[PDB]
Amino acid sequence: ESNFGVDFVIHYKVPAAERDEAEAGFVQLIRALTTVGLATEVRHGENESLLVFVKVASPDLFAKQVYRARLGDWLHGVRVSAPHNDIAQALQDEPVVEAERLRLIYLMITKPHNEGGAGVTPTNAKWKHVESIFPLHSHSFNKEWIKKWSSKYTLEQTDIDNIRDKFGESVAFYFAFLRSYFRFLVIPSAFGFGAWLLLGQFSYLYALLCGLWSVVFFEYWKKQEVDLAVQWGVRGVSSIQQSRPEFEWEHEAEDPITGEPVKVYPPMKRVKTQLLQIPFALACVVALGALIVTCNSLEVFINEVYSGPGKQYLGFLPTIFLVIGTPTISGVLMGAAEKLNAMENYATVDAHDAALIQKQFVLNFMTSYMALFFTAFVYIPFGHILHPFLNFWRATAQTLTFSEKELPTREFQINPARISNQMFYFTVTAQIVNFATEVVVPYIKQQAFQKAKQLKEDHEEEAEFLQRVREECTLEEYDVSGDYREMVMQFGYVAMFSVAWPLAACCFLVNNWVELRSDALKIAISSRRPIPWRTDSIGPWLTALSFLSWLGSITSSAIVYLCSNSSPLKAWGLLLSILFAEHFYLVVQLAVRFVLSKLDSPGLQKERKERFQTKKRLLQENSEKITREALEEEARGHGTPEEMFWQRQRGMQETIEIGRRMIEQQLAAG
Amino acid sequence: ESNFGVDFVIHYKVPAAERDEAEAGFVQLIRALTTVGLATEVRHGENESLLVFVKVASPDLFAKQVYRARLGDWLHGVRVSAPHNDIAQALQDEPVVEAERLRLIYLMITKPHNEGGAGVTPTNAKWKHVESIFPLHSHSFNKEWIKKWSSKYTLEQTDIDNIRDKFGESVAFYFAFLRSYFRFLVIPSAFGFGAWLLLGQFSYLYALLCGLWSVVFFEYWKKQEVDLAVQWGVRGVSSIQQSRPEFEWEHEAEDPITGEPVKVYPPMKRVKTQLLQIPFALACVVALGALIVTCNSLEVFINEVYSGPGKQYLGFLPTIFLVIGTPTISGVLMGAAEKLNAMENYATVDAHDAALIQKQFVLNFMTSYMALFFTAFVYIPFGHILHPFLNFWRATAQTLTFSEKELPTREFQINPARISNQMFYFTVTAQIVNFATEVVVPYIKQQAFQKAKQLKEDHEEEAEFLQRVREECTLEEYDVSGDYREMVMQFGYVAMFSVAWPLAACCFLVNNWVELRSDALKIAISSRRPIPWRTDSIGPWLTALSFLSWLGSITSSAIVYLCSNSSPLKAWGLLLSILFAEHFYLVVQLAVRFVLSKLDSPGLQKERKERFQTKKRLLQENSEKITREALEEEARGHGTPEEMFWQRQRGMQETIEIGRRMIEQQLAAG
Ligand SMILES: [Ca+2]
Ligand SMILES: [Ca+2]
Ligand SMILES: [Ca+2]
Ligand SMILES: [Ca+2]
Repeated sequence: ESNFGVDFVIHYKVPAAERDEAEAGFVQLIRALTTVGLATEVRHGENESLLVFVKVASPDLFAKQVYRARLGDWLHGVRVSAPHNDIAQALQDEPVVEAERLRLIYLMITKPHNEGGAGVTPTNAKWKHVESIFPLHSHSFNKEWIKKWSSKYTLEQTDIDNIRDKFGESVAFYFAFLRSYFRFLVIPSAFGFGAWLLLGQFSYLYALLCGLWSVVFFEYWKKQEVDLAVQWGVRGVSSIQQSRPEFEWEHEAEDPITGEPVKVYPPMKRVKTQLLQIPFALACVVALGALIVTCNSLEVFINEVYSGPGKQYLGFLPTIFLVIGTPTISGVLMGAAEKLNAMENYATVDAHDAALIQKQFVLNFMTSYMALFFTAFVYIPFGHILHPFLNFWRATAQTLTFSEKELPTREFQINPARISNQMFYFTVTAQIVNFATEVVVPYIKQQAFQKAKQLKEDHEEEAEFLQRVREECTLEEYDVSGDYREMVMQFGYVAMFSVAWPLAACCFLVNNWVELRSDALKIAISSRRPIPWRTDSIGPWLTALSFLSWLGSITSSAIVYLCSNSSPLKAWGLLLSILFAEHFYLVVQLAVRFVLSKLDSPGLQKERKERFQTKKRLLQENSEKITREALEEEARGHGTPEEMFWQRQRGMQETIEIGRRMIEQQLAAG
Repeated sequence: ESNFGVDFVIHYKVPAAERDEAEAGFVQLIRALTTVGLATEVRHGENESLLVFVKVASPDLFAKQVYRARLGDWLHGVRVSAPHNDIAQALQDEPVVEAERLRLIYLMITKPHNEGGAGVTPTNAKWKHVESIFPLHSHSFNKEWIKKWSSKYTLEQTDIDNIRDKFGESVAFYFAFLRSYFRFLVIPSAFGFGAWLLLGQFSYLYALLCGLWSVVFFEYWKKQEVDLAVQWGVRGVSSIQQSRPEFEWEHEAEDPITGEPVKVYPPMKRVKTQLLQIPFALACVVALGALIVTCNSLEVFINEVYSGPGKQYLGFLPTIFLVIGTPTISGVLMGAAEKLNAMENYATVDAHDAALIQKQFVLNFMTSYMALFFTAFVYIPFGHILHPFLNFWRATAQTLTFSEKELPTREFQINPARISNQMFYFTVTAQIVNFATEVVVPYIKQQAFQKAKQLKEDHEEEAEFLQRVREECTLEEYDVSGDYREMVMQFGYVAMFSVAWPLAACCFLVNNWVELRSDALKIAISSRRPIPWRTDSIGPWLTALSFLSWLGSITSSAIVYLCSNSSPLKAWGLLLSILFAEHFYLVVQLAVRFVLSKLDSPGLQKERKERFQTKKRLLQENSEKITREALEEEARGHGTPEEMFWQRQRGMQETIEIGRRMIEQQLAAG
């Protein structure tokens, strides 16, 4: 029915080898967990594991620790609400949410002994056979959440607040970003339908409107991000995040802010190492292009110019070439990226994750957009550049057949509907396939897996709970990065290639509405609950969105100019179109930034009001008079030209009288 | 020898008309000044004026007011150093500088009676005949300052700190900006000399280097500005500045930050009104262009194509056409700008001044660069476009002569050295003329004026002081906006048109070194001391510099492409050059911003440390245990599947024993 008060579960597999090592690790883990102050219970594994459950034993000590963590947060400025002086109302005015309690328990479980409770991190090399420490899903909450979200047309801020309260700030931030993106997608959908109905394809007006929308949405989301950062009390959380276990520091100096001994790595060395990203980026771009362009040319040769038998069966060759070439190449480049950022010496784990995501973004962009770039810039405008490649493929096919009769071909004429077909696939077919892969096939494979396990001693009143815990353990930990990446790639599609298919935005909106519940279902029943982390922003995805919008401002105009014919594509015209579109994008960006700066942001205003209140709180915690001072000057020659100058009229009445006499003397001449 | 303790002087002319009104105003002014608590003395005027001198009577009350002002500043966050609780060490650890004392006395003299001392502002319509309230210059300080600055090759931060301490934060900020600009000008001078010596004219490499330097200097100056804002304790001073006397507010609401009743104007209305600036900008651009282009075409007709007698005498016609056409047009457009920003409803006086400066910047840019733009983009690349204008001028000259014989002309050939001559003038001749106009002719005219006055009853020991005060009163108040504008125009010259004359940067550096003392001399002996104001930045000049650098990134490349011939200037080549230069500028801007973000800023770090200290100060002002909590659960069926689950092993020893038995049971099968 519900979790038996269990907060965290540790898998702790026990292999047949190193039994003594496993036993020593187990007893050390139990000792550490007892020292921190968490009650421990041990139960069945699957067949080699030893699942243990932890929970807070003394509620008062945990409440004190929660108050201490809140005080530390308010001291570092990540929250602007000052907690109560005594722990009697602060925990009651704002209750300890599930996410905060789980995060604090996780920090207690995994943190170095010098300042934490127990260093039970799985990547320390003294705690091996410990795959993960994960919390337990709430089945009733998941069911009610799914039902409520699927029975509502739109979600208010209360649902996102509930997501923040339960699953942490990172998942809540992703869902808020998805909701804002879906709501903002109704404008590009609306005027894309308008352009499709009224105008034709490759409309400059639609390109300008899409460029306007892509920057308006980005700036509005940045403002909403700033607002939500203080609404949930997470501001600059990266500053308070502790350093990674793997970190290379030459010396430890004094913190200029907190006045504490911290390990410092010179930023210039990190910048010098990061300068090597550009060769890596060029390498992955070239590697992915040399494969995608080759596959696309093979596909063009197979479909456009060919007359041999079995064209339909043979047409799958470049389709399957990609599904076996791009995985290996992407994996090799990912290994190179992990080698590169490992020596980049990132202190916080969040910075390391952001750098890894930024490195992966190049491959994601390459795989998601190289085919469209090739179609829009190398195929449609110039059908003659591909002639050497087509001749090479013809020669390869002829020498592969090793037969006579000079197999026939056809004249090569470009297909104006190729970009429409590609956009339609990426907008509808790829989306349906992705939805199936995201939702139905993982659940089906999990059902099959467990079924087989069951087809190939516990205690009463807990057998069902233990078995559901065992099934939950096998599920992979939910990664919010993948959903962010999918949404960012979709936004890139909108910003860059939607001018060739204005209907794409409507199907993007439909898919976003479906995904707002599909990702919820995936988190609920297809993945174990992630450890609740706190982030003040979506991270490097902001820069990804900015780059995608800027690139779309150019790509849309380039497509419009280069594909309107579907006179002979003068280069100055294309350059002028690109320049005008880019300048319009920059001017619109400046105007939107200025307008949003003029608009008040309640988050910053509330933070400033809290600062004002905490500054002002310390204040409560801490003619008859001029002559008196004038007379003391004389009592101090006696300064003939200094003291005597100001004592000539040491009174109001004498000053007034001398001024009157002065005025009449001055104007008694003329 | 020195001022007789006088802090501020009020002119208070007394005209022959409205003698009763003048007397009533004088007595009311004396009453108000007494109520605030300032001793007053009255002396000679010039012939119709009544000079009065004010000073603080009771030092203790003024010290208390200084402490209160410091507390208010620290409460609003413009300063991050918390003053001492008692006024005994705070005024001694940091002494009351002259600028701060003068500013506080001025605020006491001119401020509404509801919260201030006396509303003696000269623009209230009840205080007329009051031209200005000004402090007195220190002759010894001025002499020592001029000597020290002219006897040093470079100025350290101590000199700028002294300028801040005496003349206020605005003058100090201008001098710091000038010093930083002069120091940074040694790089463009160096590689401009390199390009001139090694390369030729119109070098793309020099254009790229200038684009790099213009953004590097801008970002470094922004960082230095942020540092100096907290070094002098002036951060967000615009937020604490009181509203202008002329302000239109529909309603008064509650301040979301300070919780005080304030007059609020909706920002959307101000944005809508500001949207009318673009028509104004286009209007002034067209008005100035239609005159400068006409004058330049007339000059070209006179010098290039002409053979009549008296060419040298007649060549001054377009030179004097500008000195009588651009003043009137600029004055009309300035009147239009003042009409526009008056209804823009700016609350703070600093915002109103910034808007006025931004409006004037369009005219300044037009006048300073239209001739160069015409020469570089309409004359050198295309000598055939000007043929209709030249024919029109020929017809005008022919019909003006009204004579026969068909006055002779010559074939029109463009002069490649025209841009070199124009740049040489703007870099050397215009600079020497500007230096003369700034320095020598105002002093000469002042000497003549006073001499004539003397050639066309006072008391002993003060006659010299009174006469020097009278001479100081006649001098115009120093305006720091003009020097800022001159420096910004010079930077625009460097960023935009220095690729046509790489030697311009060296003479710019020489002029900057000279100006660093020329402006000091102008402030010392050619202008009365301005009221010390506080600003956290140079203001709209930051946006002016950013726009000038961005425009130069394009203009330099356009000049390089369009003037290298001095094949037939293909448009795609020019567009490609502009696009590459702009993209290089944007990429370099991003890289410099990232690098400077990585670099630590001591000002922000110190502000954050102060915030940390003031947050932490409130902290000091405000196995045997797990079993005890576990046993209380039983004392609370009795929860068969919840309470009994965690009580199975309520101890370390039993947990260890059951875990051992569990491991052996699990691995006793295989
Ligand atoms: Ca999906
Ligand atoms: Ca998803
Ligand atoms: Ca000068
Ligand atoms: Ca000057």
